[PDB]
Amino acid sequence: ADTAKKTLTIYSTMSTDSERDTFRKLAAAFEKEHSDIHVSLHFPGNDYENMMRVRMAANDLPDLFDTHGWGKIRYGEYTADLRDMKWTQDLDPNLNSILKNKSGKVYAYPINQAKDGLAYNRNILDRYGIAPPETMDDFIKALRTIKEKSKGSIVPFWFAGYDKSSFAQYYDQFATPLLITDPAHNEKKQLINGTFQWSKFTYLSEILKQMQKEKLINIDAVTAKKSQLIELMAQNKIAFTMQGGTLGQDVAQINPNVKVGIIPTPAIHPGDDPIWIGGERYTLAAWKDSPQLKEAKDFIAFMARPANAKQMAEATSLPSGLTNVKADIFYANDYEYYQDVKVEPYFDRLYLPNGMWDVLGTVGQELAADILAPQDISQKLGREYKRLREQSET
Ligand SMILES: [Cl-]
Ligand SMILES: [Cl-]
Ligand SMILES: [Cl-]
Ligand SMILES: [Cl-]
Ligand SMILES: [Cl-]
Repeated sequence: ADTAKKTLTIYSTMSTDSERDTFRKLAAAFEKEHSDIHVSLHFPGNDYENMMRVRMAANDLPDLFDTHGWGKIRYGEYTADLRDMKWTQDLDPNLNSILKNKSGKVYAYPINQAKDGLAYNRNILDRYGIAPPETMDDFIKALRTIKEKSKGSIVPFWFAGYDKSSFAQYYDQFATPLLITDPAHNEKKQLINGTFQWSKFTYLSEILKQMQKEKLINIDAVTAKKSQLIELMAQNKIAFTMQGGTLGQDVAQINPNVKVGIIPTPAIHPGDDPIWIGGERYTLAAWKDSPQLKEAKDFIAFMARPANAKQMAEATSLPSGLTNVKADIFYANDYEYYQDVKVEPYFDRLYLPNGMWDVLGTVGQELAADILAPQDISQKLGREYKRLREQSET
């Protein structure tokens, strides 16, 4: 260590080599402009939550940290208000409800943003005359069409069911149109206050069971692995799958003749609009009590400069959080086509106690394996919801 420098500690949930390497390159560029700062960048991976929990309890936070979809709920008491920073004038308005309170606090700087729906093979849908589905009913009808017309040669909706998170993603994304987006058919208040009736969730298990029974998902869903997806998609073997984020670009590298697109998550209730799911992905929040708060803010401002924000966003394959930055990403075409579609945060992060992600994955895998029936799943979910609320409380 150089004792003529002070250390600025930054925690990140970034996972890929492109993300980590680009963040390090930008940290090095920051250091060129600030000869007295050594940036200490940490990527704790699976240990992130445990380490931040202990650091919060110790009142010993990193100077900058990633809130990764939990900005208000988990980090509200520790974050510096960023409302007086210059970059806030360009915050994507789709992020206002997620990264601000109505009373004006800006909780964190969004490096990027997540917008998840369904990924699909454009050519397959054109072969069979299928328009992008905007409702669950139209989605299922498309799956039936693909099964009928392909005579079983194309998987209509593919799951890597070996990994329970594949089913969790299904439940989590579709819980938003089911329970959140429609003012006449939502349960926001009941979810937050513990009175939610899990009988209202059964619909999603019924749909999944319909897809299984009707051979609209892959026959091998219980044993299919994430590592198989790119090759199968590039071989024109899959019509739809839940969005993973880099599928199109990865497939194009192997077979440029296959064009993968994305669409928003279909709506469920009549008259409701399709929705993008995500919002926060990676953020930089400053610890309000950091002795190096000024430097932390200088680093955020540096990251928010358009050339830097574009670079970082592109490494993550997602749009920037700022309107003055147009990251050249693979799905940019589709995000422009769907520019007026709204964004909802991930259901589990806002509406369920911590721990429910794994439970959603569990029950979906047990459904696919014919261990649990839809009615019994909702009862298990309710029990875990109650238990995990009781534990997060006490
Ligand atoms: Cl965390
Ligand atoms: Cl897997
Ligand atoms: Cl994707
Ligand atoms: Cl962008
Ligand atoms: Cl979990």
